[PDB]
Amino acid sequence: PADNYTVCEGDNATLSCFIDEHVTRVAWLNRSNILYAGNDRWTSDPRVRLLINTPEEFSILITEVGLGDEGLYTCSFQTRHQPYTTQVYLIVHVPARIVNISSPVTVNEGGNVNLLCLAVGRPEPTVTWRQLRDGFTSEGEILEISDIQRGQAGEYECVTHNGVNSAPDSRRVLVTVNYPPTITDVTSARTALGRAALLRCEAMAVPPADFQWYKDDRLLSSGTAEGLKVQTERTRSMLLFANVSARHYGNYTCRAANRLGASSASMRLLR
Amino acid sequence: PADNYTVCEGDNATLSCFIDEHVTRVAWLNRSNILYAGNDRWTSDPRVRLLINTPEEFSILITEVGLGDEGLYTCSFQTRHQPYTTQVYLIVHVPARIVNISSPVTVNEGGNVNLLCLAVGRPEPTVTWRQLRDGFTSEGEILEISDIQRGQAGEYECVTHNGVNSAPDSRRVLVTVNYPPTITDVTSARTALGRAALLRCEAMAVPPADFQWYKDDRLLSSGTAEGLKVQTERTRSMLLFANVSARHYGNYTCRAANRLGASSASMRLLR
Ligand SMILES: *[C@@H]1O[C@H](CO)[C@@H](O[C@@H]2O[C@H](CO)[C@@H](O)[C@H](O)[C@H]2NC(C)=O)[C@H](O)[C@H]1NC(C)=O
Ligand SMILES: *[C@@H]1O[C@H](CO)[C@@H](O)[C@H](O)[C@H]1NC(C)=O
Ligand SMILES: *[C@@H]1O[C@H](CO)[C@@H](O)[C@H](O)[C@H]1NC(C)=O
Ligand SMILES: *[C@@H]1O[C@H](CO)[C@@H](O)[C@H](O)[C@H]1NC(C)=O
Ligand SMILES: *[C@@H]1O[C@H](CO)[C@@H](O)[C@H](O)[C@H]1NC(C)=O
Ligand SMILES: *[C@@H]1O[C@H](CO)[C@@H](O)[C@H](O)[C@H]1NC(C)=O
Ligand SMILES: *[C@@H]1O[C@H](CO)[C@@H](O)[C@H](O)[C@H]1NC(C)=O
Ligand SMILES: *[C@@H]1O[C@H](CO)[C@@H](O)[C@H](O)[C@H]1NC(C)=O
Repeated sequence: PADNYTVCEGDNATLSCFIDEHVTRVAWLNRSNILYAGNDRWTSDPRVRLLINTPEEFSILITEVGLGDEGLYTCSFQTRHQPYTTQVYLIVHVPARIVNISSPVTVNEGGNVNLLCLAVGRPEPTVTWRQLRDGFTSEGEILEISDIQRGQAGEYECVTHNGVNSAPDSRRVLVTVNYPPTITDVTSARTALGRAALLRCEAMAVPPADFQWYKDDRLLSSGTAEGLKVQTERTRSMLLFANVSARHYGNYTCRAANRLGASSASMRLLR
Repeated sequence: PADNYTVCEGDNATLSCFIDEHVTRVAWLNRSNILYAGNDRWTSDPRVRLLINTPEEFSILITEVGLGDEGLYTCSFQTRHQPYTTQVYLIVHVPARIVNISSPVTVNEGGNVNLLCLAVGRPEPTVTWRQLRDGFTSEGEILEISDIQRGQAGEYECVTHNGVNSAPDSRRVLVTVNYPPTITDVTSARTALGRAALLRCEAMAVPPADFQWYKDDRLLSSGTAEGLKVQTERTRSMLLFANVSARHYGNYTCRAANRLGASSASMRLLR
């Protein structure tokens, strides 16, 4: 004979106590504490309000329910002959929400990464991790990634839910792995005299590779002297040749290096 | 936080609740049922009466406490600011008392006797048997005596207690062993003529042995004829001879007999 009255936190709880005509006295109680005895306010809490005092039902109201309001409320009333009690157990449901999540982390390829997602809620919320680029789901507060590769990098989303009608409140974290440059594309030019030409290197790196060009032994300085100018991009570096020059012909090597490694390839310029 | 108020069954229980001046409301509660709210009677039981309504203490009384009154009584009261509770747990003690005990028993020596002492009480009382004359104790509701002897006869006391502040209510039973008479002492007289003499026998028996005197063949009748008079006691019987007589000289036999046996010894009267 213990009924369950579950409410979502912050809402209004209404406690009705239905009685017959022949009731001598009636009151609602907080655990063992009296709130209202008939028209008598016992509780000094301004949230406890009296809704209905009909000789057929005796109903009160609790405004702004908190976690401290969880308890056993009884409605002890009396007839001319025998006493009575009808009890109701108040349960507060806190909707699930993420309270702490890992900061945007950066690691080197082949590293070991641990992501934590702390979420609170009544009942116990279910924390679930997810990778945006690739669909992988792990039902756990923490997620570890051992010897991560470049493709596994991206945004990692945490979602939590306690099954309530409330929204899950998912949040995302971006993981960026560092990898050394590997030269994917190399172009060589063998052009005739009079026409412009260009050499290029494609090496993708994080942090973006610092590209170095080498003419045989020496390296280029991107100066107007010798009529050469290099254009640097995040994933490429084009070596541009204005007009032509007799000396410009020869072996060339580019070098792409970041903090994690280096790479180099040799291309030529012929006629 | 929880006090114990143990009462013996049938007495008066009084529940005081001491409060300061700044109390908006006050009430006593039996479990979750309101008994008295201020000056307002909630309980329909005429045994609950309100003794004191001082703004300093709020005390009620329960007349004729029963086992059904055992419970947790709380005093929920209110100040202008916060509620309060001071609780009291009612405990009923049934005092130990003997309801059945053995009647005064009689047995023959070497017999087997069983004495039972049935005692009631909550909690379960501890029954202990005891021998009054000689210190012997048996911690058991029943006491058995194998091959009962003469010295073991006497009063056997039963005592029971439940540890309460109540009295032990001890009772006694008398055990009387019957034993046949065994003649312990016999005296013969060899007196001269003119002087008085006496014969006696000592045989203790229960029930007291009926002593018989025999002069040679015949038996004495304690008559003034022949000048003889016998004095019989519980443990002895003296055969008294006043002055002398020629016929008085000769063999004599005494006999002590009860319900369990007889005994006889031969003494003489010489010159
Ligand atoms: C019954 O009344 C007591 C009064 O102390 C409540 O206890 C406090 O309630 C408030 C608000 O809910 C909390 O902030 C406090 O932490 C609680 N404890 C104390 C020591 O003040 C109790 O919650 C009430 N019970 C119900 C079911 O309403
Ligand atoms: C009330 O809630 C408790 C705790 O979840 C549960 O054990 C019980 O079965 C519930 N009763 C009802 C009637 O829902
Ligand atoms: C709760 O009651 C207050 C008081 O009337 C009202 O303003 C509020 O809108 C109510 N909220 C809900 C969710 O019932
Ligand atoms: C390229 O050739 C044009 C035409 O002959 C000339 O005007 C210009 O100066 C040359 N520039 C370079 C960098 O050689
Ligand atoms: C330059 O390239 C040519 C042709 O590929 C090669 O023969 C020569 O060894 C390279 N190096 C130098 C310094 O000329
Ligand atoms: C009441 O009795 C229990 C049981 O022994 C004890 O733990 C508690 O301290 C007692 N309370 C008081 C106020 O004596
Ligand atoms: C106990 O309660 C009875 C109830 O009738 C009352 O008459 C009596 O005065 C009370 N006090 C004592 C000491 O018996
Ligand atoms: C107290 O409550 C119990 C249980 O409901 C009930 O049996 C008893 O009669 C009530 N009154 C007293 C004085 O114990």
